[PDB]
Amino acid sequence: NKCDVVVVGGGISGMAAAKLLHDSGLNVVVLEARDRVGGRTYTLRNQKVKYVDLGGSYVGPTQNRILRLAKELGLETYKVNEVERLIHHVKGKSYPFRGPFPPVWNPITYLDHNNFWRTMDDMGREIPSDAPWKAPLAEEWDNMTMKELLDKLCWTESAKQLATLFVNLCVTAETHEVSALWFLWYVKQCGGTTRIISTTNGGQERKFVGGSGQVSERIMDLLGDRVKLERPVIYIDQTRENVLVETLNHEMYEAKYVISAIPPTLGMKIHFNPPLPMMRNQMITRVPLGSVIKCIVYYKEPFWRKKDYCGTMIIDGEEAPVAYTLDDTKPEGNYAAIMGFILAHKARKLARLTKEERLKKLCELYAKVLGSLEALEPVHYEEKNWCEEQYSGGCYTTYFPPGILTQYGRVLRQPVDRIYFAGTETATHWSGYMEGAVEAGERAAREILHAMGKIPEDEIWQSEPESVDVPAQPITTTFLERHLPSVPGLLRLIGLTTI
Amino acid sequence: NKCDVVVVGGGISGMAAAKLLHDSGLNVVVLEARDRVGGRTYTLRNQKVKYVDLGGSYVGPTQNRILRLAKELGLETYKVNEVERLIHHVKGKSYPFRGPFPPVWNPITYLDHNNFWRTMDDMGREIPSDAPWKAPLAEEWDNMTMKELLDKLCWTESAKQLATLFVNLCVTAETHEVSALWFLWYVKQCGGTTRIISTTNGGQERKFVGGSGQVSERIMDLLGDRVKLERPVIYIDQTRENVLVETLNHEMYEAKYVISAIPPTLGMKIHFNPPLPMMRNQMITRVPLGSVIKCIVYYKEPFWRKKDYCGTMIIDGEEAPVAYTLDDTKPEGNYAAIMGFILAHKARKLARLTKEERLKKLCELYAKVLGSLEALEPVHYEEKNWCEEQYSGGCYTTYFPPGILTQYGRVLRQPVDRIYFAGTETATHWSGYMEGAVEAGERAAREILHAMGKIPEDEIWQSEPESVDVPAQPITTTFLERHLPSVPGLLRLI
Ligand SMILES: *[C]C1=C([C])[C]=C2C(=[C]1)N([C][C]([O])[C]([O])[C]([O])[C]OP([O])(=O)OP([O])(=O)O[C][C]1O[C](N3[C]=NC4=C3N=[C]N=C4[N])[C]([O])[C]1[O])C1=NC(=O)[N]C(=O)C1=N2/[C]=[C]/[C]=[N+](\[C])[C]1[C][C]C2=C(OC(=O)N([C])[C][C])[C]=[C][C]=C12
Ligand SMILES: *[C]C1=C([C])[C]=C2C(=[C]1)N([C][C]([O])[C]([O])[C]([O])[C]OP([O])(=O)OP([O])(=O)O[C][C]1O[C](N3[C]=NC4=C3N=[C]N=C4[N])[C]([O])[C]1[O])C1=NC(=O)[N]C(=O)C1=N2/[C]=[C]/[C]=[N+](\[C])[C]1[C][C]C2=C(OC(=O)N([C])[C][C])[C]=[C][C]=C12
Repeated sequence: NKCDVVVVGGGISGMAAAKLLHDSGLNVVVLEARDRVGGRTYTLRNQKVKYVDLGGSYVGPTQNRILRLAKELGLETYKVNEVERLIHHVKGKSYPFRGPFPPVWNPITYLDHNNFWRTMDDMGREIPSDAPWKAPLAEEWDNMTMKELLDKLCWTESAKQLATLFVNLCVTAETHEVSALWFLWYVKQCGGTTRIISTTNGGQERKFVGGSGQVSERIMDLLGDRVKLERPVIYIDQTRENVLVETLNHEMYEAKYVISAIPPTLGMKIHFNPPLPMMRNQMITRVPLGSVIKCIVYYKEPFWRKKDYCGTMIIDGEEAPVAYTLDDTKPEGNYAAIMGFILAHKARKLARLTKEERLKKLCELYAKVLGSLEALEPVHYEEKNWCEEQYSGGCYTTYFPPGILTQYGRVLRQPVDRIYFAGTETATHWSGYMEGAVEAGERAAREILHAMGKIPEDEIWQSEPESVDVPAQPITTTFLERHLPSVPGLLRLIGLTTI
Repeated sequence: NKCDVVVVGGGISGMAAAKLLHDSGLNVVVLEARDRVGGRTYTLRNQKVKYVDLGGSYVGPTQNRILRLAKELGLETYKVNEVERLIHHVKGKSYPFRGPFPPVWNPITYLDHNNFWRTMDDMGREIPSDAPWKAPLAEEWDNMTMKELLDKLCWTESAKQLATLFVNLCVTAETHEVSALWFLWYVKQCGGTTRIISTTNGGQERKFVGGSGQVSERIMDLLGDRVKLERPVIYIDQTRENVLVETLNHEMYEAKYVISAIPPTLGMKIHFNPPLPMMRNQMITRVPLGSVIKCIVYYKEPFWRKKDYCGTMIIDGEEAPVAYTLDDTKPEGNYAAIMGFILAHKARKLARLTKEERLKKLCELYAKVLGSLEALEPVHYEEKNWCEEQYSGGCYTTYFPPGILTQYGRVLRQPVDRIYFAGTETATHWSGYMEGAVEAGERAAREILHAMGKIPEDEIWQSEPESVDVPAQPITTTFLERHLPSVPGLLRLI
């Protein structure tokens, strides 16, 4: 019933917000729609897998907030396997490699690939993390899809195909679905292309021992009966002295402030009194989440390692159900597994099949890519199609179609009277990730502490000390990477010498 | 409590559905979120205006369903004033004209304009009204915005600027916001460019005497206590023998079937048990409504008529708050008024101002365009910003961003167990309009009648006889319009 702050949503962001407020001495209640906490994180446990992350899983250097929170809760990380060679599978053939970027030998194609990644980062540098709409060319870039940008930038099909896969994998959406400004912001606010795509030294370096679901679970353990499961929020009334929050199961909660820690669009599931301001009212109808099925195929042994493959496959082409895999074997070396994502339109297309049919297609793909008949002998399979989730809307996160971020972006974390906004979508560093969830939850919590006069304004946004356990190597470039011309750049250089 | 069919939403679509089912002998309940019916239609009455449509207003030839429904309810139409000249205001100057399309004199620009409109219709002919995702080039066209298409098609800035205005005015969204496939479908399913843009012999020919809100009001009068106002639906449970529908004010309704007659995205405001199928679950997060403020400035007299202007203004350019106006004077010739739309990003931008500040900006614009100081002396002002509406989401209708229609379009009117889908967005002829609202409401109603075994399958979709009061003249083209080359076509010929 009565409390200081109601947190709507018991994902990492809501739980981090609730914990901070609780630790500060406030009376908090977490209202969670599902019969579980964790939201877009979910760790399944059974005898066949021991544990497996079916939602958010990877953490890495520069994600210091999630690392710190998890460490405080008694959790540990381990390194995702990248000892052996990665595979880039292109036009029906596998090309093993090392280093984060799939290499190319053709001089023209090399210039094009180099320029593509470089340009993503160049453009990113013009985009403020906390205000992408303030980029000098914000409107121009927001009024273009990533498809248009790639069409302009990539002078080879090779680069365009890899760039497309990059977009699909990064934001679980098609290149034509998303704003170029938003996508460029998204990559930049994770630290750029190298950081976001890397396993070693990047976002995919690590996983939590026992699963990421433990973060939300262990905060629930700390909060006890303050977390209310199967309490979907249906109504928020701010017309009176205290804010009134009603749930579907007919309960009423009364608070001084509210934190909305749900995906922006899921705000639509709540009826507001008074109505939301016009800009937020429309914003929450313009911000869908991506489409993905996370699939884990289990094997007797990590047989790929014997062939000097680490388990990473970057698989181009329409025919492949999965465009990206990582070794998901336990740190102990047992429960051998390959994790793969079925992305964007393929998540829609292949959802029509049965679980067994998807398993078959994945095994046959992996057998081809790994050149290994052993891939046809799975021992177990788990999957989760996040498109079906009423209380997520999709995964990994919210994307912005062309035109939306410049028109509505400033609304995202603007308080509405006594409602403050958390959720990974409102983060400024690793938004879209568990890291961003922590940043946004704690920031929203501190906004309320400031509103209550408990902390000064300069304490709302707080820096995070670098993890001692997961130190971050700087992102470096070579002289040639910095200065080699683009394809059109080379052509202009030819034109001038000829004239 | 217990009934045959619960209709969620008391707009024209929900009301038309409820009326049909009621007339067939079923017990219907309409659950309406607001304290009024009509939804995206709203007629305000006061002494200063008598009545004024602040939402949907225009009807015209080929919209036979809304015309028939309104006639049955005892309503009449009158003709929007287009006796005198229209105005196209371009680069700070007014150019009066007659006919539906704003003309150009430069030969290259003429070819470009002619080709633009022609190409819109050419492309539309390949798009099935009832299945746009089945167009031969559906994916190619859906993966492009209208901005991209216009950049390809328009070889002159003149044509691109007019085409952009056309898009903004048609779908209250920016060219870069919307799918090319969806936009081309939208125009085609209204009968093409000429039909959609025309006052005389087109969508803007007429208004209802006394306001369009009377359609929903008069059906509410018929249904009596079956219409429940201030009953926002929050929960639908289909796990049991009868469907259970719960409202925000704590009431529970039990029915054999449900019609969802709300904008697709507003389905998000309802918690579903069991959860919606994946495709609908995501679809309803991908389909926003446009942005518009409808503004009506009142004057002592329709002074523009004295200068041989009808009141229609097509106003190019960023500076102009309003890109399009029509004479909104009563058929009797009193309550002289100009109706203007503030469109898309301008609705967002100018909402920051006060009502008085917007009035000043509109009056100064109209004075410039009409070349009349009289425009600076308004006697009254009414406006409505539809962006602020929790239970509409915007106006006029739902638009589809790139990639959405092909991936999710088939989901729109696919039943979910015992829930059937009405609402103008699900129509196949004048979707987006009051006409489409009627089509979809009656179709959804008949789906349920068929499910109950009361009518055969071939009766679900029903043709509509042409209105005797508002007959449609055919759309014609000239030989030169059909065969004159595009700009690139002329260049290839050279
Ligand atoms: C789903 C998912 C998946 C499948 C995956 C993933 C993910 C996801 N992610 C994301 C995460 O998870 C997120 O972010 C988080 O979790 C969020 O949180 P928050 O904010 O808190 O939210 P949520 O969870 O949702 O919560 C909410 C809550 O609430 C509730 N509700 C609702 N409604 C309501 C409620 N309540 C009451 N009432 C009402 N009304 C619900 O229920 C809930 O609970 C992630 N993340 C991280 O961190 N990590 C990871 O891993 C993840 N994942 C993924 C990712 C991937 N990635 C990374 C990828 C891989 C690779 C890559 C790349 O690379 C490349 O490209 N290459 C290599 C080529 C060259 C890049 C990029 C990307 C990537
Ligand atoms: C808003 C608006 C405005 C402002 C305007 C307009 C409109 C609108 N429109 C549309 C209409 O209105 C619609 O469609 C209808 O109404 C719809 O219906 P429905 O479907 O039924 O829906 P609604 O109404 O929304 O209803 C629903 C209901 O539900 C409820 N809810 C919600 N949620 C809920 C509920 N309940 C319970 N629960 C829950 N949860 C609500 O509340 C409601 O009630 C229109 N239409 C028509 O027809 N007409 C008109 O006029 C209109 N408007 C407009 C238009 C415009 N236009 C046409 C334009 C002008 C000119 C043009 C052109 O031309 C050109 O371009 N040029 C000349 C240049 C060269 C073209 C095109 C367009 C145009």
